[PDB]
Amino acid sequence: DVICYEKEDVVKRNNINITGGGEKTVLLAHGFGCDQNMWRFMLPELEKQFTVIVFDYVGSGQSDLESFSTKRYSSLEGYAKDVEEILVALDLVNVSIIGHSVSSIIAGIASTHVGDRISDITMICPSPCFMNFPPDYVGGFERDDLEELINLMDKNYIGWANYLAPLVMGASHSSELIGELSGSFCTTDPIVAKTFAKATFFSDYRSLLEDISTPALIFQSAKDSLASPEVGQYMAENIPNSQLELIQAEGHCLHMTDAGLITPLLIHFIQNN
Ligand code: NA
Repeated sequence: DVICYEKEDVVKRNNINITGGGEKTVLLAHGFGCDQNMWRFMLPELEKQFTVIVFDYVGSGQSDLESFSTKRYSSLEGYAKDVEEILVALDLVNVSIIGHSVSSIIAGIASTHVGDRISDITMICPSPCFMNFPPDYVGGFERDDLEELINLMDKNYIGWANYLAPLVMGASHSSELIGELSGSFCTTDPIVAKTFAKATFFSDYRSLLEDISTPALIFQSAKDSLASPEVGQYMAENIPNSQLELIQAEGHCLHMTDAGLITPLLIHFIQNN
């Protein structure tokens, strides 16, 4: 069963903030090394149509670190527990979840436990798995390169941030943007960041996909170091009821760089599913 905390309890624990208005509610879930502030480019349009709920994963942003554990948050199932607990505790129903990157998988795990409160998922630049299993799956990242990334976190954290920020944001983008991500990386507790990075880039959730029965809208970045169009394509083929749209853009953060491209589309999806 899913624990039900006092509404009062999850709010402070997850730094929950509610804006907009109306009966239809959307829940926005951030990606690795970020927080709810990365949604600020989409919020205004979303708030014209929905009640918008944002939050910080325990350990992330301004969430309560007192709730963080390396045990629970060792894998994405502990993150999914965050979502399941917020939905149960606020007793929300008919929620559309919009997830960035890893939150695409987290939302999907949560939908296997509390599917009854979730109407659909929107997945922005998702990946089920970053490693390669050729020929039939190429996550795009060799084990040797991933080993080197996680290890760089131990040797030189500032170096790690400077390397990964442009990778995720897309090197063609502004210093303001890339720099915002490296700053977020830097201000995130190093143990949270290290265990979240392993749970994100070292996991394999391809077998999950066929068990996601919730309608899923996938946005695939046309040029994405972290996830090629074949990754998005693979996902749509395996999530039973899914729909992929390819977006002409660069980087792994379309909700930040190209909110104008994806927002009207996901709004239409959530309104008419
Ligand atoms: Na609506």
